[PDB]
Amino acid sequence: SPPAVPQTFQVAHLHAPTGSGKSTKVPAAYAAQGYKVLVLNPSVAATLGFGAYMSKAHGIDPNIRTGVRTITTGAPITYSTYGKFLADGGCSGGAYDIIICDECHSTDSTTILGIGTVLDQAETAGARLVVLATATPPGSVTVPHPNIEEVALSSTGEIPFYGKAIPIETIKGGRHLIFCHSKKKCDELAAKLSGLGLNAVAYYRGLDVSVIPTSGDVIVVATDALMTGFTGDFDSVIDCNTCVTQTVDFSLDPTFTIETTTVPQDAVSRSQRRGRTGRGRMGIYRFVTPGERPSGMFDSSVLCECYDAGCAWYELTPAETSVRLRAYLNTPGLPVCQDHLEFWESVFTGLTHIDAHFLSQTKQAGDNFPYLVAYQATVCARAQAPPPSWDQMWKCLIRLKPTLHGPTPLLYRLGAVQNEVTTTHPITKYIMACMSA
DNA sequence: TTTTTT
Ligand SMILES: Nc1ncnc2c1ncn2[C@@H]1O[C@H](COP(=O)(O)OP(=O)(O)O)[C@@H](O)[C@H]1O
Ligand code: ALF
Ligand SMILES: [Mg+2]
Repeated sequence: SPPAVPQTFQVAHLHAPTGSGKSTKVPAAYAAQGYKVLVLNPSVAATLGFGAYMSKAHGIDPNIRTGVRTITTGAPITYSTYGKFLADGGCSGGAYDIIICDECHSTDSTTILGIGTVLDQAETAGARLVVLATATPPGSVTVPHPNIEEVALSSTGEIPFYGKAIPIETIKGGRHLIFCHSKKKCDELAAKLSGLGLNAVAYYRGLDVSVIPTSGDVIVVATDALMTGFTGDFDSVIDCNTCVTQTVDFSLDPTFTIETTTVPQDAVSRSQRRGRTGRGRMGIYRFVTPGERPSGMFDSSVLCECYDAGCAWYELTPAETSVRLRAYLNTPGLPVCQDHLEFWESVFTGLTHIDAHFLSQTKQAGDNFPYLVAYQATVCARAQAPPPSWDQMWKCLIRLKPTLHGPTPLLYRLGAVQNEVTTTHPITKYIMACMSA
């Protein structure tokens, strides 16, 4: 039996290995007790996947809510992504008795902001139980899984893979999942395997979950868009053991810089990726490297991304997002980070009167910090000055050069700077004061 | 050079 439901609001932690049944069995047990359950996951493929399965294996077609697709059935169970949950208004888009926060170990801004939202509104919203579920709580390390056998890759094999090689034999038939660190890498591999006579398909953000055949032989080459909560019935998993990290650097040149670099995977990633196999049956995990870095903490850039997301996506004021983030930090058992809430709130509080047209173009482009990018562009346009550079990031200005001249009013560094720079603009000064003190 | 939101 799952974490019992208390009379009044309470927060509980649920730790169980990957494939245990936290996302299906648990909520199914709550529903059977007559409770309305809301399950939040960071992944789109995962959210969508629960639908067909819960129906066939637990006799209940649940509601599915994702940015791209939604399925309303009126059932007592609802599965949604943190993103769609926020976009729907948080704890105001429905009244549930139980809210399960899956993959609560995640350190992506969307999940952070999501969980912070529920921990701040759940009680008042009438929720009596909030469950923080995960197979890899902060501080934990990868341990042996009862359904998974691990076999290291070697220099033997006809398919080059991050230094090592992949024997065709291990993937000739059956169903297998290969994790790559980049999107182009997936397309490269998928193509190569297809040219070898194998049925391979690439998968990542944006692609339809249907590209993954529900049955039959197949080799899915994907990114971390298929790292958690997903069950593709894979006979094995091949891990490149490489991740893409993003950190903020207070370089005072003139302000801060957000750099995205490829680094070796941590413990969270290793267990979750490995966990995509051996789900309800035996499985095999092949890797390139045995080591794994620690987990349980996240960079300050993530906080920055939350405020940016709150402004550009969720119509949240910097102060409002601070109320939600505070709730997250005040909750034990969750990933920790430097308490810079006030610093970031003050920075975004100063970025006023952004150009709507520019924002709607940065969001469409799917940038990491749409708001910051759009604001930098707003300051340039309103200064008759050119952007930091001319790469895709600043395409919203490309059709304006005839009027853009002089130095760029650099507010911060989102990418490479190739034009002349000025650090005397009021906004730049403002941000500097938020840093120095 | 990853994912999630109109
Ligand atoms: N979409 C699915 N298709 C087939 N089997 C599934 C599916 N989803 C879940 N299962 C089965 O139920 C088990 C529990 O899945 P799940 O609740 O998602 O695990 P957890 O949340 O603990 O990672 C899995 O081991 C798997 O065998
Ligand atoms: F939630 Al899991 F494997 F732990 F999908
Ligand atoms: Mg799960």
